Amino acid sequence: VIVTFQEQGEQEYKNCELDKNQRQCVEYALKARPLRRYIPKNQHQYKVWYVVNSTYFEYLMFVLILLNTICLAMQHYGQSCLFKIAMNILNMLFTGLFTVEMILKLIAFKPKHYFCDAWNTFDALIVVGSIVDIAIT
Ligand SMILES: CC(C)CCC[C@@H](C)[C@H]1CC[C@H]2[C@@H]3CC=C4C[C@@H](O)CC[C@]4(C)[C@H]3CC[C@]12C
Ligand SMILES: CC(C)CCC[C@@H](C)[C@H]1CC[C@H]2[C@@H]3CC=C4C[C@@H](O)CC[C@]4(C)[C@H]3CC[C@]12C
Repeated sequence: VIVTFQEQGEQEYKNCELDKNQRQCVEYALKARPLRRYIPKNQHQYKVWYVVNSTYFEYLMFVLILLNTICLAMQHYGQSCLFKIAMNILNMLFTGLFTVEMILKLIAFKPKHYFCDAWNTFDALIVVGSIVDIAIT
């Protein structure tokens, strides 16, 4: 560790400037490019865009399926048919809810710029995997 201290502090031991934090801030924060916007106006049919803060509720949804994914603990070396079919129904309805939510949040959200956010791509991957799971059964 001491070696790491003597192989790092000597790069700028003599600052000859304002301060290490100050010089880094003043030489890195000046290259700032503000963004104009990411929302088309189109308010005749784009009411979805202003609908925010609902995900904070649906975030709870993201944990509910998690509980379902532990319900198979009831399948410990043995299963009850009604419980298993109820779990299948819960999985199907959760996948349908995720699919409809992503469709409604991407139908009028500029699909040209939709691929910019990798989280949307991950959501597309998980929903298509769920669709494959439903179809194969
Ligand atoms: C005869 C054998 C198969 C036992 C039958 C009953 C088993 C399958 C049931 C009875 C009580 C159940 C547990 C009750 C509570 C919890 C806590 C939860 O956070 C995870 C699942 C877990 C750990 C359950 C797993 C399934 C369970 C152990
Ligand atoms: C054949 C006999 C032994 C019945 C075995 C299956 C029983 C124990 C299972 C099958 C479906 C299960 C229910 C499925 C869903 C829920 C909703 C959850 O929020 C609370 C538990 C509750 C209400 C479960 C209780 C246990 C249950 C009724």
